[PDB]
Amino acid sequence: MKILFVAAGSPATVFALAPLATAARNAGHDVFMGAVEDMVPYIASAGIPAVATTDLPIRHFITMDREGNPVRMPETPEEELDFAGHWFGRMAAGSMDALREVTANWRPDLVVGGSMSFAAALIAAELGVPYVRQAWDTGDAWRTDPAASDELRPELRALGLDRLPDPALFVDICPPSLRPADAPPAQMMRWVPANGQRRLEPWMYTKGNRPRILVTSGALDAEVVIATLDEVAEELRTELPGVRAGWVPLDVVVPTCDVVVHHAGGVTALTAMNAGVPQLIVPQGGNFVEAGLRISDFGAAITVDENTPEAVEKACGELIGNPSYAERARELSAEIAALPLPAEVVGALEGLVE
Amino acid sequence: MKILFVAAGSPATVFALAPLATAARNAGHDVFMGAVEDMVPYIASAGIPAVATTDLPIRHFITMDREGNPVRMPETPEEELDFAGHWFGRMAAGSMDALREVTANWRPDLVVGGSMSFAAALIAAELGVPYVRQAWDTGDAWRTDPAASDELRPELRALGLDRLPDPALFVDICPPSLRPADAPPAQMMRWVPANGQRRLEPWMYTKGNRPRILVTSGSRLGFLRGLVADMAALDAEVVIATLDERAGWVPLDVVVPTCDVVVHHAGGVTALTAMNAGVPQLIVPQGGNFVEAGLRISDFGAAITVDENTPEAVEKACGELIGNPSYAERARELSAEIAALPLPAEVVGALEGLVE
Ligand SMILES: Cc1cn([C@H]2C[C@H](O)[C@@H](COP(=O)(O)OP(=O)(O)O)O2)c(=O)[nH]c1=O
Ligand SMILES: Cc1cn([C@H]2C[C@H](O)[C@@H](COP(=O)(O)OP(=O)(O)O)O2)c(=O)[nH]c1=O
Ligand SMILES: [Mg+2]
Repeated sequence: MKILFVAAGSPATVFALAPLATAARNAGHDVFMGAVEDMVPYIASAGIPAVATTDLPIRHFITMDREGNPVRMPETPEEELDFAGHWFGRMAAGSMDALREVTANWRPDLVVGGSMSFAAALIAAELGVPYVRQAWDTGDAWRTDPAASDELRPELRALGLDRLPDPALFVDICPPSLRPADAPPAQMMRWVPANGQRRLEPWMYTKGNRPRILVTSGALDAEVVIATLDEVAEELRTELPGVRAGWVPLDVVVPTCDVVVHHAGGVTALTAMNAGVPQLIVPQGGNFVEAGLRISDFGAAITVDENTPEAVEKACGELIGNPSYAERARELSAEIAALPLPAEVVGALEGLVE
Repeated sequence: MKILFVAAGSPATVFALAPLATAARNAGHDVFMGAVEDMVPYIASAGIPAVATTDLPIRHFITMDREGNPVRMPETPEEELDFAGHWFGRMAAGSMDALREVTANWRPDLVVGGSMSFAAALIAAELGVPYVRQAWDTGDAWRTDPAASDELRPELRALGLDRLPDPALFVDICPPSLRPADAPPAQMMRWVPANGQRRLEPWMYTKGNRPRILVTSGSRLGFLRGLVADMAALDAEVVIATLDERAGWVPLDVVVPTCDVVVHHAGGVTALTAMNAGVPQLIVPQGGNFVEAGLRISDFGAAITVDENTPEAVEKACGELIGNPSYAERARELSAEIAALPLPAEVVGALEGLVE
């Protein structure tokens, strides 16, 4: 069958959907994936046919409302949910023209969107085909829905709907230990890494003679490796000469790490958990703060109060030196390993149209 | 488990192995794929961790012996198999130092090589882990083995072997109607397309009103220009699939379903793409080791192989493939055979059975 996948504005949204997308293609299905023009290369380099949902940069959707007025940046977790609901909503509305043009000529039998790819809901409803929503991290996929329904109220009304429709199937990748009690029924799925890849160098997959701390933005007897965009790493290399910096495929390097330090990146969190590696979360905005708190409260992470070289250092020492954090992290890895494989989940997609 | 895949010197070899490699990764395994430095970007852009087996291009192994002395190109179909055995043999030998260094730090539990990725056989033997050979086109995977075994004598003797070791498992993608009688036992697999991708434009996945003929010469870095000039008589839309460095790289998996004929140079994976989508094909052989396998597709009735370089030969063959329904009927028959074969996902379980 023909399946349209809809990712969003960031590479993690392509990566999180890639396992199920490639699983469907491996099962003989014809698969297209959509994302903003800037994300198209990430779809293509995941080996997936790529369509642009819009030729506008995401900042257009983030920093201004449907009228063109400035959007006040969120100062709190609660403000962040409403903020995210609205701008993902705006990006979804701006995605519809391109998606109609694609689907008039290549008609999908099913549409799969990520957590906040609301254009998938709209295009499926327009076409009269099942809408599948896949969680693209361990955070609640539905957490921005109220704001998103408001943002898309015009489009939803045109479809005879009062709010965002419930999906025909919710595919969740959140380990049972981390799922909140109010989580809606899901077809569970084992997450696997499918991040951007590079030519591998030995340091990436070889464990060193000292503990290794990976730092990414998406005192201690240890080495620090910086996982960042290559474009950024060039300038970073001048200011910090003797430190590994550049895009390093996280699935490859994380098994060599004692700690993964990140900004609250959902997919980085999954990579660390999956590998059984303790993680340090340093809040840098975003709505994944809450999902990070759950990992910390489970005992497989520490979330620090302040973004400080000082506060981070103490936490790193704790994650390395107290065996419990790695213990809980391996526990989460095992929970992930016990979930239904993407190959099996393709069967649930087939069942929706047969 | 850890699984090392070994591709070769051309993009088609990466693409052919990418379905099983990604099925393995989708199943929780840690998967690395090796190939010559020039192929590393193709591995990376298939979403697979990529290691270089050598820093030399495939042209190096093709055009020179081990001492650097020039070797001529084959002139006959018979010379092709022998010549290919030797250069694949040389490339395998030149891959061993890089593979030894990778596997000392990332030790695979299992090694998967394509049809003529002989370094996979060699490294698996060195490591004492199972070696799996996966056919990377519908041609006989073993067709260059005698010549490769001669080329690899020193390496094989070092391992206490007289010839290339048999795989622990052979994984075949050749549909039944095209398998020769002498074919060995195999775990069958449904081939799926996994070619390089680009941003799609409507013309790639929308067919027009008139028939559509795709022309290609493959993905290895003239004769394309003549093929299009032949098409000029027929009332057909012509699409040219070629390297970027319409005209350009167009993902074959996407556009072939909109075509009525695929015209190509005798490339194994292009043939598979056409057959898989049920599309008749015109094979215009430009050397290589797939020639006779293309003839099988010809003999079955799902293609025509143009005997030689003749003006209007391509044109008349195209006309016959468009207006005689039998070619597409046979092509759809091959498509159905492929679709009945075990999924890459099922094949991962057979790989697992080799180490579990
Ligand atoms: C920076 C970087 C990211 N990645 C991948 C890992 C994750 O799949 C993804 C990051 O997603 P995520 O952690 O959600 O961060 P953000 O959305 O803020 O970018 O990118 C690498 O593989 N290597 C790298 O060097
Ligand atoms: C030139 C070109 C190649 N390809 C892909 C299709 C096949 O998987 C592969 C060609 O492989 P193949 O036909 O075996 O020929 P060769 O070994 O000479 O490259 O490259 C495209 O998808 N689009 C293109 O425009
Ligand atoms: Mg409103």
